[PDB]
Amino acid sequence: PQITLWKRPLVTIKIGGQLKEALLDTGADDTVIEEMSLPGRWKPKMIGGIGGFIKVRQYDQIIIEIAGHKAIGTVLVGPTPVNIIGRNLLTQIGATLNF
Amino acid sequence: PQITLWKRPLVTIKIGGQLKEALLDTGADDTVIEEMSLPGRWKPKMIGGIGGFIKVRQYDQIIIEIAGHKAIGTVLVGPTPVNIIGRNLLTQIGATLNF
Ligand SMILES: C=C(C)CNC(=O)[C@H]1N(C(=O)[C@@H](O)[C@H](Cc2ccccc2)NC(=O)COc2c(C)cc(N)cc2C)CSC1(C)C
Repeated sequence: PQITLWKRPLVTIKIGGQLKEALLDTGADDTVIEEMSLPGRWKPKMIGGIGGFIKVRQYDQIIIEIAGHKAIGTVLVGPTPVNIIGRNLLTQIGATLNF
Repeated sequence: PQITLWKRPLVTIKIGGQLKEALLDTGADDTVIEEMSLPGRWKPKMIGGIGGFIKVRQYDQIIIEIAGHKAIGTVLVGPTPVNIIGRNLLTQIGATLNF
């Protein structure tokens, strides 16, 4: 689709067998989701931005469906205020910024 | 242009006659720039990011160029980690997300 930016660009995602709402975020390098279970091994990571850093769990090779488009990549899980789809998965669904 | 997301979507902006680097950030409602001098009166705002909240100074009706595109709108100034062009100005330059 073409998504305008008058309001937050929220979409439905399917991850880990669950439906969530998430923000398409070109400012985020990484994808970070509120607390949930995911399969496989993980390792701790710190991610930062406005207000500083939070500690998350990094899971690799996670699938995911974003607004009906599948992909695979790293998903960070932790105390994010907002579920965020970052560039690592936006590329895979073919998302670009156009003006 | 069409900006892909394999790298950070960094552009040059012009504000106060000076060129700066900034990030096109669909996850940001507002535009936040590092400490600088802007004319006029300001109002207080708090904004929440990944790590918590910061206090910023809100300046309205500021002339700003984004990747050569002229905008006039609200600019927040404060301890952001990078200069962020948020949706308030992305809409002025006609930006959309597309996939
Ligand atoms: C993996 C990450 C999300 C870490 N990256 C980052 O945090 C990067 N940023 C991003 O990815 C930004 O899009 C974030 C996303 C976000 C939204 C709501 C809660 C938390 C975080 N937005 C913000 O930090 C603040 O955005 C605003 C919001 C959400 C509301 C208002 N009113 C004003 C602003 C500026 C801004 S700083 C950055 C490093 C460029």
